[PDB]
Amino acid sequence: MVSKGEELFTGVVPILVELDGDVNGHKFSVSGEGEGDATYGKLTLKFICTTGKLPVPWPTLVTTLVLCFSRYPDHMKQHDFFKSAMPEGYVQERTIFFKDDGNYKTRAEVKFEGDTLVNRIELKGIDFKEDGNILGHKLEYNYNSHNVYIMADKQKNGIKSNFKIRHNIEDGSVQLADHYQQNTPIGDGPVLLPDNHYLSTQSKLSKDPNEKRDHMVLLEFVTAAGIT
Repeated sequence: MVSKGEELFTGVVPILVELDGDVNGHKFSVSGEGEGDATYGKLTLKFICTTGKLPVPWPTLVTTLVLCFSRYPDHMKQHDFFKSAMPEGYVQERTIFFKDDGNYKTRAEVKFEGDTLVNRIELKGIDFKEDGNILGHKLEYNYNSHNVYIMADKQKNGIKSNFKIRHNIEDGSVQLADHYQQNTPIGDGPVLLPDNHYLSTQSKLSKDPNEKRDHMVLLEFVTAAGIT
């Protein structure tokens, strides 16, 4: 009723995530498979580092590795920019600033290829400390729940957001990751321009005890909490 993309998400949708990564010159690639069920705001994904050992901690990649699977309640479906850009899709770009360490620059295309929702990412990381908490793998394998404020970016016919992720360091302190995000339609529209609103997130990271490769299992729920 509201957008050309809502009907594409009414059932379970297969997902493919492909990340090509370059942090300080450490080249790596990550492949993810799973499914999304936007009716319940639900994501299940298993990611594998296809190049060997991941050179950064898995938690630092969670936000980079498909908000079109957020559950928008009925009174919020006019604010669902992510589904409205489908099937052609949207570009999602971020700078992630790790406090007193380096930063990631990410550019992603989120779009359907056939029946599969694809997230194709390029990640660049610069100015990291080779012995620091990130490249030194000093972060705990866990995640917190967040509320993120999505704001309209009328000039770009998309959305923008600033939010903070706090990763646990093994010494009992936290590593701050300042996220700046912008999304824009692929093929220049049309899309729904939302008013400002919150997404509420929660994530559980786990491992497959049978899987020998470096990997991350992710179970995540995202819900449009409302305008306030």
